[PDB]
Amino acid sequence: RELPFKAKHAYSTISQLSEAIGPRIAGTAAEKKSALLIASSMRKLKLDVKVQRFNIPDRLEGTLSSAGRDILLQAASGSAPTEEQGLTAPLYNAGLGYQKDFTADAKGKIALISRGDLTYYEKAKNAEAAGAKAVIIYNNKESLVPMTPNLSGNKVGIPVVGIKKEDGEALTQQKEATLKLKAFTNQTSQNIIGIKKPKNIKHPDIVYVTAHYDSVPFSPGANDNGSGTSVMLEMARVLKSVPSDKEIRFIAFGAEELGLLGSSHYVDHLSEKELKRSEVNFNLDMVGTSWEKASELYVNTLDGQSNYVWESSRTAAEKIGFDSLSLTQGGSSDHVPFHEAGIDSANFIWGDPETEEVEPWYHTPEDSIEHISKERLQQAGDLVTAAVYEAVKKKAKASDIFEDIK
Ligand SMILES: [Cl-]
Ligand SMILES: [Zn+2]
Ligand SMILES: [Zn+2]
Repeated sequence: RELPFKAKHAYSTISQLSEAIGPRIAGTAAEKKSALLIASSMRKLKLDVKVQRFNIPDRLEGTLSSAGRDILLQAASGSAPTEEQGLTAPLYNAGLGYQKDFTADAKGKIALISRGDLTYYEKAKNAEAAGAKAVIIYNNKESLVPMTPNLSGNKVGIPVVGIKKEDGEALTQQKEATLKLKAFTNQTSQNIIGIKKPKNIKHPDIVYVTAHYDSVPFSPGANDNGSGTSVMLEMARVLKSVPSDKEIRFIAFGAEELGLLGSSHYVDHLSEKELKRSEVNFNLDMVGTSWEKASELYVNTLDGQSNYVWESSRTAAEKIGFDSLSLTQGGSSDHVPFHEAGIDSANFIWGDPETEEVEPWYHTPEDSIEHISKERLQQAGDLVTAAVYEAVKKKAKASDIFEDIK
């Protein structure tokens, strides 16, 4: 059968999301505007479309200064704001943030910590235990943007922020610093669900095609993950006119970038009946990098072991002629909550054949449509669409859930 996946359509969707809208941070106006775009797209494809709203943590932002210097920061989700006048307090140097590195002198001061070795969380918990009024973590690597001190789901009682490598270096030689952090409450995000259901099958098996549509601050998020969203959407368009006894649910997950908040919410609200019908989840996340070195398509499963998604993909590979496909282990996308629920899932993503890793632009302002390979969208598309055809035709640790936690 003819499966006319058009990568140009996908490419046009990457543009709508990453240029017309731009960065789509979870909970913000641009994420909400993207949801409207995707909902609209789905309906035209003649899917039954619902929008699922869920709450997410408070949003933090603010400012840091010391002596004359204003310093761009990224606040950590789930941490504490300062009062409107702000927090001014001495700068204590904790080095790497081991409990050992905290003299009694740290009590009442802002703990300034270097990146590396410890999880950002253990840095802050160790600081708060030692009497720190707040925590600043600076990058140990070069960067265009302040690092995000991801606290991996944990709630901390003091302010925790991340800043660029150089700024933190200038900080170790200052006496004090002034932090102003305000918490935006009642934040929400949403999943956009579009269902293609067989009109006379009762309690049909459910197949999930998914991709998250939010991105990290300052990133246009063209490949992470406008690409996945885009391929998923085009696949719904091709599969629109193919007969199936399976109930197929195409979903764009929101707020993945805060710790799989969309998919977890979604899976959690599946009924026990629906869980028992759920067959398989194909998740698309980073399937368009033009990074020349990234030519191996990886199929990630939370336990590294084969399952139905893998089985279908391997088969579709042989059918289409595609040698660069590999099973491997990997969490940190929206396939993970499905796995935790018992449902065969896998996340598709490009990677370097040698070292497995992803482009250097990932999570930076350079994650732009300029680094989207139209060819690589086509390969991933043609592969996943075939795999899905094959299907429908007639607890995890913090490190497997979150991204960038140290
Ligand atoms: Cl074309
Ligand atoms: Zn992603
Ligand atoms: Zn990401």
